[PDB]
Amino acid sequence: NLTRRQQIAIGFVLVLMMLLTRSHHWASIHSLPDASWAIFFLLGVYVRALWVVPALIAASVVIDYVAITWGGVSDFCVSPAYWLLIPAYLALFAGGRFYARGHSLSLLGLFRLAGVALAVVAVAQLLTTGGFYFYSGRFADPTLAGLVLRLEKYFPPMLGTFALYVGLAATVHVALAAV
Ligand code: B12
Repeated sequence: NLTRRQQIAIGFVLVLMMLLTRSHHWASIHSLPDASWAIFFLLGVYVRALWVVPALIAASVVIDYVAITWGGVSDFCVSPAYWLLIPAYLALFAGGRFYARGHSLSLLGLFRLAGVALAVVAVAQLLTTGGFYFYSGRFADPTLAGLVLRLEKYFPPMLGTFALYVGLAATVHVALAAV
């Protein structure tokens, strides 16, 4: 049972990581990769309160607006498809909620993880990569084959980012199982 103070800290940390990373889909030499997708999966795993999700979605949107208006980041990725990010975040939340159902924290538990992880990321990847492909307007003549190319391009790096964070969150949990 966390005190209201400890919760505030957690919240800020989330928002912060978003603020810092949301501008890079994958790791630079000078930059950390967007932590948003692992964050929503992790809220599925851990957090019961439901308001927390639509609250962080708020923050995601705001952080993006600022970064593009004031922070001078491309508005390339912003389009009518933008809003498909939301079900992508819910799919990541639900997928964490799933993993939690049958956990065991065993080696087969890590094998169970690697599967869910693949599955939710894929789903978000369709919604974001595919939604942006077909519905942004940036692509003159989108087709299913060009969608597959895209998917093959982005799915893997963007699963790596996810992996790095979720694994690092598992590494940080055994530090709590041993305290
Ligand atoms: C690059 C990129 C960025 C860059 C900025 C864009 C830029 N152009 O500089 C960065 C890293 C800054 C970025 C930021 C964001 N992104 Co972004 N971004 C991408 C990415 C990786 C590519 C966009 C793209 O389509 N490329 C341009 C196209 C035309 O290239 P391509 O067809 O794939 O490749 C062609 C070229 O390589 C060309 N070619 C090859 N060699 C050469 C050489 C030369 C010289 C030339 C001219 C051409 C050329 O040929 C290829 C044709 O097949 C996509 C990934 C994706 N599609 O899933 C996301 C994506 C478009 N962005 C997305 C989003 C949402 C964002 C953010 C708004 C929020 C976020 N973090 O999720 C932020 C921006 C706000 C913020 N900072 O907080 C989402 C959009 C989702 C949606 N539903 O609309 C996508 C789909 C990623 C996702 N979440 O899966 N983005």
